[PDB]
Amino acid sequence: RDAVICEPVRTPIGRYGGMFRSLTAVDLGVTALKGLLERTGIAADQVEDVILGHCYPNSEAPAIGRVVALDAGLPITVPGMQVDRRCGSGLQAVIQACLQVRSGDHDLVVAGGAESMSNVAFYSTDMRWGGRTGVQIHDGLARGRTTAGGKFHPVPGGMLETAENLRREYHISRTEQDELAVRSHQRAVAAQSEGVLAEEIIPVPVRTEETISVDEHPRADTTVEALAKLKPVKQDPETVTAGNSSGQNDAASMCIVTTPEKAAELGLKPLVRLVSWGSAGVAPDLMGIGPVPATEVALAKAGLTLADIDLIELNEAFAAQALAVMREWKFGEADHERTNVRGSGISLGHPVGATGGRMLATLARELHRREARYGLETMCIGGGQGLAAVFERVQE
Amino acid sequence: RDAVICEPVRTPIGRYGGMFRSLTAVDLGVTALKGLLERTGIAADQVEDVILGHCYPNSEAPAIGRVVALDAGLPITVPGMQVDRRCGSGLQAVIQACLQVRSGDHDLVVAGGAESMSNVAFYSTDMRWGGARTGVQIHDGLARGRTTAGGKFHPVPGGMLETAENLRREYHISRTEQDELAVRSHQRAVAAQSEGVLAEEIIPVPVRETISVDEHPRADTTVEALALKPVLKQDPEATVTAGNSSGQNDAASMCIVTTPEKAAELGLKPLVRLVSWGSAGVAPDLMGIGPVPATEVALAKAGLTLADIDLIELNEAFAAQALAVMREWKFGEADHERTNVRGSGISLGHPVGATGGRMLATLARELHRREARYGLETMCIGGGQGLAAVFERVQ
Amino acid sequence: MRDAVICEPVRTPIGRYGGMFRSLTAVDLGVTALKGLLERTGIAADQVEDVILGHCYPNSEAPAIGRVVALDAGLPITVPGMQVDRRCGSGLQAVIQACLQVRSGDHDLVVAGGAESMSNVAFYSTDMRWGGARTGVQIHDGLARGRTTAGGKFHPVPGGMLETAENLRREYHISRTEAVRSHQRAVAAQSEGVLAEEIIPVPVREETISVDEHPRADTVELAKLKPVLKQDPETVTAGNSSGQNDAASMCIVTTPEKAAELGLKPLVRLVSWGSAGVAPDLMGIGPVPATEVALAKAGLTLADIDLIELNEAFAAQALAVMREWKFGEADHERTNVRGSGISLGHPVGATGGRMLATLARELHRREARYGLETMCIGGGQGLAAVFERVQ
Amino acid sequence: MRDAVICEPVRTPIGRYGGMFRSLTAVDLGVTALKGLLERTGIAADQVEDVILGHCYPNSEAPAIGRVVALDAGLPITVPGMQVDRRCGSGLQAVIQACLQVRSGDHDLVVAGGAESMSNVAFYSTDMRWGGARTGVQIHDGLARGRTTAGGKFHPVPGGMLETAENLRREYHISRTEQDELAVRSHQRAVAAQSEGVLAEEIIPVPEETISVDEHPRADTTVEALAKLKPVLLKQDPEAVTAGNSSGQNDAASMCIVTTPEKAAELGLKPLVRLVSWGSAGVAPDLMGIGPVPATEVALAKAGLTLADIDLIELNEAFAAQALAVMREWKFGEADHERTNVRGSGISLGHPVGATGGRMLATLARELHRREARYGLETMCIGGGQGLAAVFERVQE
Repeated sequence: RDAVICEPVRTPIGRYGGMFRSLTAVDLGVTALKGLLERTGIAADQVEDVILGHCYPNSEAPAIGRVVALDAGLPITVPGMQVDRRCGSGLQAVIQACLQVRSGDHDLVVAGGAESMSNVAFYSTDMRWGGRTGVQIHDGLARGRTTAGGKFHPVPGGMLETAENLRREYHISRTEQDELAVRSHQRAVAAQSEGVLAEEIIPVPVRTEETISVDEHPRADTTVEALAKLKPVKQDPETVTAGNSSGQNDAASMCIVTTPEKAAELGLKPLVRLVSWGSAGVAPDLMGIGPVPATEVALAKAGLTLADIDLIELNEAFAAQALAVMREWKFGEADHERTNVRGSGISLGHPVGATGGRMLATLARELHRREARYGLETMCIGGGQGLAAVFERVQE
Repeated sequence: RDAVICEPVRTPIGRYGGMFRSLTAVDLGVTALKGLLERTGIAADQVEDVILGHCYPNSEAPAIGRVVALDAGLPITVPGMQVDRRCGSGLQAVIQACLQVRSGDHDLVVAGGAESMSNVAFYSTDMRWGGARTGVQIHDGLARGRTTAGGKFHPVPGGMLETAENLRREYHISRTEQDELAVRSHQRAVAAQSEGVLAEEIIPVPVRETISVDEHPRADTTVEALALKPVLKQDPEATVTAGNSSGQNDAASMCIVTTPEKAAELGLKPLVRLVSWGSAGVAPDLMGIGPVPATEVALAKAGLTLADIDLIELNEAFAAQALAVMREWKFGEADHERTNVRGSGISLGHPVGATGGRMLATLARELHRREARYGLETMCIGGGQGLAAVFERVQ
Repeated sequence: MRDAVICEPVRTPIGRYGGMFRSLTAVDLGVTALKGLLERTGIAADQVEDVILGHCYPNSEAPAIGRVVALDAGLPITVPGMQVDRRCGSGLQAVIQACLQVRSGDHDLVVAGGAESMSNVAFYSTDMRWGGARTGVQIHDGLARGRTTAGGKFHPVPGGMLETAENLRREYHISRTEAVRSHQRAVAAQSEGVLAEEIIPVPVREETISVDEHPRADTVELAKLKPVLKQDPETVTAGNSSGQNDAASMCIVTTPEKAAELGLKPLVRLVSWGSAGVAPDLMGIGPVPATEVALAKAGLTLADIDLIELNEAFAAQALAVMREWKFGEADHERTNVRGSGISLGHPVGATGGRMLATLARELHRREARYGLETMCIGGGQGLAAVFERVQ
Repeated sequence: MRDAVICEPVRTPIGRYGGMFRSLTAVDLGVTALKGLLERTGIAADQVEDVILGHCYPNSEAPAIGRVVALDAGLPITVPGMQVDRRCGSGLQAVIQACLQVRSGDHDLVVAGGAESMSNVAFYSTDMRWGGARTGVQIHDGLARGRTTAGGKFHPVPGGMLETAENLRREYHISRTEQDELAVRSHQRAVAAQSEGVLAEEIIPVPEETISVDEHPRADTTVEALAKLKPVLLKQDPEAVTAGNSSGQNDAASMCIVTTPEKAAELGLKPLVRLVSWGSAGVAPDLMGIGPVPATEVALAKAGLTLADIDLIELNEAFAAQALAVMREWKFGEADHERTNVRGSGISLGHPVGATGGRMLATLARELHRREARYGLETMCIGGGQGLAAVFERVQE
């Protein structure tokens, strides 16, 4: 049977050290889950699983989907869990949700993700047996950018270093990177004033006490010449800056995964059905490229071609990387009309575990507005993976 | 189509601060995955996913299944990931594996789990913006996790240990019975060792010599010499001790999840097929009871009754808890003949993320030995969850 | 046993905890101030025979801090140095030790001072070396934790020196009405320009600062503020106590012979000094037994003293010492004339040097004869020195 | 002035880093030793006018440690106290400061000593207060970190005092054989001094059992046994000092009374020595081990004495290479080892930084009273490039 995506929402996205700094990963996940339960008016004991992508877990919130479920209201009967496949976790959550619905096992579940990058722990592995060795304290954000490909493939400079390796290989200009970057920002400010972001966003309360419903990172005044001033993050004379990559961010996303039968039974409005998905492994040092083998596998299974897709959500982890995926797909200037229309990672940010759910929110809602048929969501994944899902619109 | 479990293996299980202390969660997961790829002789680019349950993750090893995969040999094309549904994570890994095989999406994946409890981080959420106002706290990931799993609305200061005190209270279970169940666990563990049957489950681990024997099982384990101080002063009638509960442990487990078609194509030997599974949520303060609503849901879907099950793997997180699940199932002394035959959590230990895969190893292999038909794997899950899977033997 | 004389007593400006000097270490401040002293006196560096610094929150960033400050500030590898801790009295402790080793004939010239970065005091643990498997891991704030351990196991004081400054209000029945004088004397001493001779300007990256951060020109009504009470219905606030602060002080300690030889200008000579122990829970009172011992040795009476520097750790405490000395409103004409701890702050290890700066320089301006410097000390101690003007 | 005299100079036994005294704090040790002094001398507590302690790894556990030790050991709320740090020379710094404030007429009786728990030295950070957002967070080991900062920015020494003790072997061409020969002597004199029973008068026993024997001295220490050890920095230097020919890291405390012969007579005390003179000096940080040289000159010069008038010498054996280098400068022949570190030293006993000074004083003053000789020298190198020396003279009764 089919699996259908209803009421895909998300908090606004905050900067690392910005407006949501006082709020935990749970706090955000809780608001977003209450926001979904409110808009859909579902009976709480109807949710059979809360499955959340979450990339910097710790003992503050074990099996985070269960914690978010309890802390948000839901009864003691609702199970939950945590998934990590780095940048692709939000979509991993969704795919897992779809699988356990389509098998007949569950009729309705929550899929989403939660990231408080502002609040990721500092940790040590030296304090338990004592520090022969000294004691090191790792920053969970810094340290995660160097360990994702294991011992045999270290990458000291993180995903940032891997996005330099793609610029090198596919010969992509600084001008073009920033030119993509301006598009992202303009489409993000334009999507705000167009009012279309209000349906995606659950407003979040925070104390000084006020309510916030506008994303923090998108700037109207961003321009090409302004961007060209910025310093490329010494080791290489020849293009990635805080301006042409996505930053570190706070946010959560939720959506309901269900059958058309059950959706009709509870007054729900299906926006899309999962046609297919693909996963892939590429070189850690070339992680950016992940969407290519994965988009092939998902298109292959859907018996479809890249040109049948009316809308594409490709995460802009780094502009160089986005363009490199766009080289492989043989993308010309006309293709930007159908790619990240409400913006993406560079303007909005990349709150790792929640990104998946945000892209789904924008894919399934713009696809229902343009009355087009097919959508693709794909992203690279630190450590050298890529994940893609092909979605199709639902009619009445 | 069917999903089938092949060559379910696991490292030996070490004590917290015991023989495996020098080795990381990755180290264990790597040995075990190499051990699986060596016994089955599969071509590495055949594995389409490494899915690992892993309960105390950190930035040493993000999306741990991918990490374990590269660090063990496999090519850059094998995807991987990490799951957490606490004690049920190993089985969560297996169920996800089965789902994405049965859907036609993948033909072959690795399911498993890795836990280094010896090497769980200390951490702080105060060091980033600074501790002027607030001071700086450092949490022990093991201690701190036993108090946060039910959230703000359901705190449990004393951990899963305190919830296992709540079950003894409700279901009026004696200390004698607890420790008597504990002796059976140990005897079945030492007996399963000398019977040589554990050698097929265990991948030997090298450590800066080679080890292939579990560290926690003691032959000299006795009813009297146990009848030890009950951990939790707050309660006069308190009964749970380091002796009648499962400790903290190091280990990893792997197994192949595939179709009978593909298993035949690579010379593999399917031990079981996943018939059904169920998940449930219970009270966090009553987590130990999780197997009950979960076992109903899994039996219900299989159209089966608790009595059609020839073998049961119920995790002995705490003896009180295991007996409480056994009250509900209306278990008499004859039922212990079909329950945790090669031992369980109290004698072997509970290396959280790996437990699922261990039980599956002992379920699938003893079910093939006794030539019986149906198996059940179920466990309670910190924070008030239960998970169950019903497995059937293959011909 | 010849005379010991105090030359060119200088100090940095005093910054708030988390204020202007936050970017700068204990060493940084010490260094500036020692450079500022060696610049105004024009001494040959190899002339300093010891750098002796009071310093109350030391750590392995800067072991034997006086040595470190000496090297980091220019002085040659032949200049020795060290660190002293007698809490609030360390600055004066450093001076007294400097005077003792000069008067014995052992050294002809030494530097005495102190250095405190309260903004940069370490967080530390005693659980991370053998492991926190049994015990958990605690991390103390070196400021918070120091305010509870100074009296040892047999005399704990949970609320710190703050709690002891309540115990004095309770005992000597001193009213909340009875801090503004401190502030007015501090702002007035600034505009009078007299502070410019005390202060070595500090560069912070890159502007230069030479004005103390804490003194405000703008009142009694203030009476608004919340007493730090929940435990006690009846009066100490962040407004009527001295805060936590950054600063350093330096001065030269030498003989009149050697001072004349290098063109130096002796401001005072150390007549006498006294130390005392009182109850930890009543630490504020320390100046009393100590001021007796120092007056007794100088064969002098409290009324022969033309100028008094009593550290205003907490206003309650300062008045309690003033009750004991039988002080009437006319006595405030001769006490903390350029201000004190409440308006200026209490950068622990540097306070001693600051008071000496203001004591020796105001005494030379007024052309009066005798000075007293005295302060309470966390853990229950009191130190006093009696100083006499020169030429 | 008048004289300053040293009475009943005592110390705890010296423990290894991570050894028998691991459960005990710097305070704990300082407290036992102070109680042991107050018990053997039977002094009225309110007679102590200052507790002055050398202490090299202080922290907020015990501020102005001398005051803390005083309260924690019994003495009344009227006894003042404090902490000094001049690294290895702090125990002697404490004594010199004691003597100065006694000789000036200021105090009649004070306690001088030192306390070090190297086993319990804090791990610390300067990044946790305003946050490690920009910078990350570092945690320094107070022992490791102190061996690299003592000479400041303009003179860093990555390998610590260990690296400086090699610079001396290099300069003064001192052989490995010789280093380890000194090292056997130290051990033999330390085990011999134990069985001779002479260490029992120096040592306050520490408490559940009681312990009164030093942990580090081994009777079985051999020349061949030691030659089989790996030079700690052999990797950076082919010709490179070992855990066997240098002093380790250690736990201990020392106390002693500083007073006048008048007051000593008034309380039934037995003055062992009087402080004749002292000197301090600064040398190169990278050459710290040499500090005793310019310091010993200054102290001898002030006493108007010559190095040959000294009947007994306590030179701290921080590192055997360093001890010998000071011995080269003093023109020492094999006969001089008869009057140097007779009850042992740093290599056999250990170097509990802040307590070393008091220990050497204990051995100097007591052996000088036993041999009925006249003059003594106590000198040691100091991390960061300093040296301190005191000349002591026996008192005759």
